Amino acid sequence: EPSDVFIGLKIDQITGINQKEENFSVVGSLRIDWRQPLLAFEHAPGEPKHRTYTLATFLKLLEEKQIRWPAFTYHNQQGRMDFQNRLISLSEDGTVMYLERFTSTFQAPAFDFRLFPFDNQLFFIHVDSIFPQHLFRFQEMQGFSGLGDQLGEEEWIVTEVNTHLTTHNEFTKGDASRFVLEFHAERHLNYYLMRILIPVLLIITVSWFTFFLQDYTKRIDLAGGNLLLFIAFNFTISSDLPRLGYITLMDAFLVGTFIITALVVLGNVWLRRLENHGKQALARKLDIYAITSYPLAYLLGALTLWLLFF
Amino acid sequence: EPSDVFIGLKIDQITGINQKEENFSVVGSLRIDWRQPLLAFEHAPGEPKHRTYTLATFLKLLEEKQIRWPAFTYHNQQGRMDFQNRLISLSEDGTVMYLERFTSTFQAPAFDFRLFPFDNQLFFIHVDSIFPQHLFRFQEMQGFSGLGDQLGEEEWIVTEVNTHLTTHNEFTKGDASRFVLEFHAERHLNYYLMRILIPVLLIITVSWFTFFLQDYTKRIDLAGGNLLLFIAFNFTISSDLPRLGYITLMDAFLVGTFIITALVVLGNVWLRRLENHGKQALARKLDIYAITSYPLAYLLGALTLWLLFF
Amino acid sequence: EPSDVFIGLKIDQITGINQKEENFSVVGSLRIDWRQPLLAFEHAPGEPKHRTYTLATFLKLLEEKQIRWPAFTYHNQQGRMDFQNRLISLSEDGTVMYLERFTSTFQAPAFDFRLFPFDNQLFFIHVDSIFPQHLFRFQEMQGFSGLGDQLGEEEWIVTEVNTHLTTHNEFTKGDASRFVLEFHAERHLNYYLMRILIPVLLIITVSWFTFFLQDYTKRIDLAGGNLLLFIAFNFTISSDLPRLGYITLMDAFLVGTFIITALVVLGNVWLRRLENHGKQALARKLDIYAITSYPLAYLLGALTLWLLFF
Amino acid sequence: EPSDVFIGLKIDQITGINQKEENFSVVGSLRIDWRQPLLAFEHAPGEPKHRTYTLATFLKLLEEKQIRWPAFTYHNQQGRMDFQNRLISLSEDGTVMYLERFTSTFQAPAFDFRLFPFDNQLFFIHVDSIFPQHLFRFQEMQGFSGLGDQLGEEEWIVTEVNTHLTTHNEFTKGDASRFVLEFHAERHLNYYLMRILIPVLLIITVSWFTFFLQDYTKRIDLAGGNLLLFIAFNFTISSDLPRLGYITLMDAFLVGTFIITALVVLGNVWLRRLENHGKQALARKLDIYAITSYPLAYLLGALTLWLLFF
Amino acid sequence: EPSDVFIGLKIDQITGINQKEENFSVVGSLRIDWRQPLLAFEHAPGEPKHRTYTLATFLKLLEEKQIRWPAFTYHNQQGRMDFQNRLISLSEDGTVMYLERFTSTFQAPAFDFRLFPFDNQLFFIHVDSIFPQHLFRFQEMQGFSGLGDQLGEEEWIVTEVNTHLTTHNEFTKGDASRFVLEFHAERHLNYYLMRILIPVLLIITVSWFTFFLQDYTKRIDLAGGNLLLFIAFNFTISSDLPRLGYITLMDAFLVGTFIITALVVLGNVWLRRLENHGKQALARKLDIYAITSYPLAYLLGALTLWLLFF
Ligand SMILES: CCCCCCCCCO[C@@H]1O[C@H](CO)[C@@H](O)[C@H](O)[C@H]1O
Ligand SMILES: CCCCCCCCCO[C@@H]1O[C@H](CO)[C@@H](O)[C@H](O)[C@H]1O
Ligand SMILES: CCCCCCCCCO[C@@H]1O[C@H](CO)[C@@H](O)[C@H](O)[C@H]1O
Ligand SMILES: CCCCCCCCCO[C@@H]1O[C@H](CO)[C@@H](O)[C@H](O)[C@H]1O
Ligand SMILES: C[C@H](N)Cc1ccc(Br)cc1
Ligand SMILES: C[C@H](N)Cc1ccc(Br)cc1
Ligand SMILES: C[C@H](N)Cc1ccc(Br)cc1
Ligand SMILES: C[C@H](N)Cc1ccc(Br)cc1
Ligand SMILES: C[C@H](N)Cc1ccc(Br)cc1
Repeated sequence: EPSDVFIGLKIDQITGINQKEENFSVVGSLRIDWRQPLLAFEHAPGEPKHRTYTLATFLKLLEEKQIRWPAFTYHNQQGRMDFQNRLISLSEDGTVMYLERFTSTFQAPAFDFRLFPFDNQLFFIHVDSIFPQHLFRFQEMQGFSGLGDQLGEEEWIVTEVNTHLTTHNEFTKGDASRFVLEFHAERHLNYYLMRILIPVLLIITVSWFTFFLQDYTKRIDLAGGNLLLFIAFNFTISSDLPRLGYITLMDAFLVGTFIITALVVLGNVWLRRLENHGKQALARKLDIYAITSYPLAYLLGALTLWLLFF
Repeated sequence: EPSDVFIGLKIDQITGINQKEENFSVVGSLRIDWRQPLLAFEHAPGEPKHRTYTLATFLKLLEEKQIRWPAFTYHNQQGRMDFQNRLISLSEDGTVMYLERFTSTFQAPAFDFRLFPFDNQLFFIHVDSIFPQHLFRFQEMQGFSGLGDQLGEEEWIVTEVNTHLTTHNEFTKGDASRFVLEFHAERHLNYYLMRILIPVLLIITVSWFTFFLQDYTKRIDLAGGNLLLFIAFNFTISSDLPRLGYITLMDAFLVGTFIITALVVLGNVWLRRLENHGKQALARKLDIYAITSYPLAYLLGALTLWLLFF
Repeated sequence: EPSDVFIGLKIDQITGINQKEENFSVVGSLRIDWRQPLLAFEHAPGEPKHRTYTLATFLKLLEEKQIRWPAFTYHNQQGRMDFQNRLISLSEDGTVMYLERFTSTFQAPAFDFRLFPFDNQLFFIHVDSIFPQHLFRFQEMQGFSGLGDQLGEEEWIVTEVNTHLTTHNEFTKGDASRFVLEFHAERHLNYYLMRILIPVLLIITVSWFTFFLQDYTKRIDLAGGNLLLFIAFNFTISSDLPRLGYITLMDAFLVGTFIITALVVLGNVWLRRLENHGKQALARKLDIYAITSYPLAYLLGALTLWLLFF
Repeated sequence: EPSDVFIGLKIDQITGINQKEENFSVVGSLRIDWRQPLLAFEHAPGEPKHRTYTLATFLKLLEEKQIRWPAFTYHNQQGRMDFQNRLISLSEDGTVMYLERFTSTFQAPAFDFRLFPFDNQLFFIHVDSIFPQHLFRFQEMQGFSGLGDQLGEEEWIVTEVNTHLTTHNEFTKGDASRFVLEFHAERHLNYYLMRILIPVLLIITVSWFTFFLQDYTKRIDLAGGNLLLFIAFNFTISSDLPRLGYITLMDAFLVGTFIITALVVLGNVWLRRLENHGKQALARKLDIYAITSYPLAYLLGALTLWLLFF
Repeated sequence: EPSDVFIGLKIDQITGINQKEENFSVVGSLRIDWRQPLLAFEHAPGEPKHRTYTLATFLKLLEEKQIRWPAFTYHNQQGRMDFQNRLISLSEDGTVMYLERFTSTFQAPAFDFRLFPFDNQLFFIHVDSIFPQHLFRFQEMQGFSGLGDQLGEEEWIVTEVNTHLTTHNEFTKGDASRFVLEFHAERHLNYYLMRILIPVLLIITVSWFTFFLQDYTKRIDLAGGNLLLFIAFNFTISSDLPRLGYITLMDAFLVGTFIITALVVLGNVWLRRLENHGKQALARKLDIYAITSYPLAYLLGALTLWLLFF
């Protein structure tokens, strides 16, 4: 008969989501109800019926009694877990009540930048029983597991949280319990609008104004400068993200501007070629194309992407 | 009858307030008076009436006597708390005197950048009893809890400190004590004046001087360069702050300049268009507008913000 | 007669490969089966036949019985190893079952940047018995040692994993066991294409378009600007890597552009020299060379490297 | 009768002085002579008369004997103190000899940037007795406390060290001992000369040379470029320092250049205005002012500061 | 009679040499043979003749027997030392065999940047006996102390390693043992050639080509731009190094270029002054100087340094 273990995991804080290293960090409380008959005791009245134990001596106790604790790992933990509380309460009955507060970092291998910055993502913590389900079953501690209401995370905003149980075969080849706390968040795009999109559109629009000057040299010098500008924005954006082998939506948008800008140069080179060759008045005829290919090439662009990537 | 616990928390240092990660860090002393009748002892004369204990053995003592300690957590702690002292003194009476010095980082989810850089903010530490108020009540240790007077924090300057008690329901569903040390600080704006405001005004004013040259090409080249300048200041400022989904006052000020600057380009494009079209003397007439739209567009700006955001 | 130790090492995560410091970091589980008859006990009917031990007390047990544990080191460990689990299970038989989960960083002195960014690399962890092979032999725990399938590492992609045994003479001058987990990964070049190659080609190609303007001044000013651009890319790339004493393929590609660009200047200086000397129409004759030396000098370049370094 | 405690604190290394966070870091040894009669023991002749103890068991000893240790804190410690040695030697007499080696970071709230980079500063470590001077008095361990002669700190250079005693009232309201190790260092200005002063003077002087070209356009374009240059130097320097609410000497020097440069623009705008208005030969007359206002405005500057801030 | 202690220190890795903070970091094994007759034991046929001990219980053993351990410190250790192994083996004879693996950072106050980047440097670790040479003598454990051949450090390359013994007077005023592991390394200059020297020479050489255009304006604009370029390289290089009060060879090389570049401006200003004054054909005569002062001023420079600093 497998004895049941009641796994609660609440997340008081999201300290931060480092999307470049594909992890997130949380202040969290873990809560475990586990009844061991064998840990039951009897108290004379005037001696409390609930014992309070440092995990340190609670385990040194289980080791004397050679009782098995339902040993667990956080499977997607990264680095150290700076514990605040590791505290046992034990009723006459032998119901163990373990609480574990901590800061730690966790793997988010659930990261899909395909649609960056528009993407929504899955963050999850895996609590695994080391021991199989013949010995210990994880059940859902009720009215606890979830996300608190002072997470302090400004870029992301959490759509929904789910709790569920399932199995693994990590160290055992017997099926073992895995309690899972999943949450999706999606990205507050203000930052991106404000720092990336708005500037780029300013640069593109102001750039276009200088077309009404009808100086093709000054257009080419301008468009050439824009190129480096975008190539910069290319490095601003690259450094938010990993060295992905896959192509972001952002990546398209930029290479988009690159292509246009290069052809703005090439086009105005050829308009300027015609002034150089005594066809000034023809270049002036063709000019109206050049002037209304700018906004259309960049709006043809807005639907090359918004279709291809939506 | 719940036995009372006397919670003092002093802050010797503000090591720093990291506003990008929305936390702060402090060197702090915690002080607890808690009388346990059962911890009372009797001393032969020539043996001190005050026992001095490593927390390590003080808890191993409480575990022998199966006495409950008023276990607490720092609810808004982030990461590890590098303790210096964890020291118990115990009178014949059984009055426990716990002292806990530490450096730690703390969540400041109280962060309102709406008015950055002019904002004032709330920093607070939450000390929670794990156990309900049926067992332990937190009371305010008098003549201790507050902030020291070499905090060493130069950007912020602390308006006031408040201490008060209240409840939580973190692990228990019984009401539990929470001792709170709140402080407000506000921001020394020297840095912002010196590095952001002064430059931007210089750039804007000097820029304007070159209008009296009456070269519309040279105005457009100039205003176009200012744009990138501001777009830079846009990234200087962005990196002090998180990737907020909300719009700073700073954010406005910049997008403010962006809008004007773009229209400075557009306007001087059109003045220059008139020289190109044999209306040089008209463009020269209109010029006085162009020359006194600069200072007014940027002072119309000073009240677009100072109203919208005050 | 040496007692055998059964060494399993699985890698649940690659937290990251820091190629500048020539190390990598992993979440990993170590598993050891080791039968000590002397640890055998009697599994009295009704009493559990499997003892569960904190490493802490398991070693304090071996120290009472003065039994030797097969002490091991991770030979290529760097810094601290933040352990999650260090857990012993011991049958009546005296079969010790040690599990050790951890995050740690590891030396990758196997790093060959000669072909960066095209290179493939060897990452390996060395688990050494401190004690010789007269006392303890490492054997391969079967159906465990390998790499998990949520590593979360986006730039690298793992070709293959190998496990094998061998010896060392680190502290002993007697031969000692070394269990080795090797893996090769190779680099997703998207990043490099997207951020380095594409831009550089844009700069080079757009640059070339402005040749059809037939302004040698404007070519020289342009090529001079490209130089600094590349010199920048030289610092972008330098800082992904160590301060190598050996010359990358990347290093060549850049110095490649440098050489061409400098000679583009020198060539167009001399074309412009001829306009200055009343041989405008000759410079115009020679121009066709200048215009079709650009694409050929940079494609002569594409096979100076692709041969020299392949 | 208060028993005396003999406090030695030597600083083997200055690991570094982080002036932006207003702290410094040191490798240090602490040494304490403290005679407890009650810890005295009797040596049967041929048995050693000096006991050597891990602090771990030395305190577990004091806890058995319920003897009070003269518990101390480092009052201006920041974060963790990575101890190397914590070692007790105890003679027949009962003379405790505690040694404590460590790396730690310390608050330097003694930081006066008013004269940066010319400033000299106070670094100090506070060792406080937790217990009052009715129980324990701190006295100066002689021929130990000071600074070593391989600190390895290159920017600062230590003028003098002082050791002295005083009181506090941190946790007690009884007077308590505080042993203090103060040192002043002052700043090797080479760095500042080499990277800040020399460049700025070059920029200013070379800039001035181009005046002898008598092109007022080319002066205005030049002075405008200098402005951004200085605005850069403004950010180089700002980031060495905190976000001070007070105004550095450095801050003046820069805003100095800003003011001049802006008025260089304004002046040459007006010289150029006169060429635009058919008064070319007058602008040429006035020119000699413009040419010898540059060196005088920037040398009028050298005594606006060298007086105001000396 | 002082009992002898046999000190071996091997360095498996150089994790890195941080030259800006003047330290280095190493994975290392420490090995100590120390015979204590008093720890000698006798066994029945069955119990091994070599006892294996956690340092934890080995010291708790020495504390029972009140035996003195030859306590040591790493004198030039910085921060924490993340230990992997701390393992005692003890023969019947009472020969203690302590092994200590670790990562730690170490002071290199042996740092002479005078000749940067050409400099060679001394790295050393100091292992000190706390106790004098009346009690414990350090002797050299043979066939161990040295450096391994997978250090993994790419910029430096180790010339030679030395071991020797000597004394200190750190805490004692009696002479005490200090085992020293010294190594010299020198710097792979590839990085510096590739990123600093090559560019600077390109900039200087290409710059010179544009002289054959015979446009003194375009030379002055060019040389002025070079200045800022070098002033940038001045900040690249400054930040590899500390804020030394002493002047690098690098520092000279840069200030070298600064001086020349400024005088290139000044000279071409004066050539251009002569065109402005109707002496165009004279400036053209003098030009040949200007054109062959560039390569000579910068090669006169190559021996101003290579003599002054060699
Ligand atoms: C690239 C294709 C078409 C021409 C555009 C090139 C730039 C136009 C003039 O600006 C200059 O650009 C340099 C690098 O290009 C900068 O280093 C320099 O400070 C800037 O003054
Ligand atoms: C840039 C959009 C604004 C266009 C309006 C005319 C402004 C032209 C001046 O800026 C130029 O821009 C390039 C990058 O675009 C820079 O490389 C170059 O140093 C700079 O001289
Ligand atoms: C801005 C100061 C106003 C006073 C007059 C000086 C004119 C200088 C404007 O050209 C600048 O050229 C740089 C090329 O390196 C650009 O990067 C920069 O954006 C652009 O503004
Ligand atoms: C070096 C090869 C010969 C031609 C190019 C000369 C040096 C680099 C060109 O960029 C220059 O750099 C400055 C920004 O740093 C600008 O102020 C300047 O106007 C711009 O043109
Ligand atoms: C390895 C775990 N930290 C040990 C533990 C697990 C469950 C309970 Br209930 C108590 C202790
Ligand atoms: C910080 C730990 N909860 C330990 C503790 C022990 C005693 C008292 Br009084 C308060 C707390
Ligand atoms: C050095 C290791 N941490 C100690 C140890 C090794 C092997 C086994 Br089986 C148990 C404990
Ligand atoms: C809190 C300190 N770690 C305890 C201590 C202080 C002084 C001496 Br002497 C020994 C121990
Ligand atoms: C500082 C060390 N913890 C003490 C030590 C040194 C040497 C030997 Br042998 C054993 C212990």
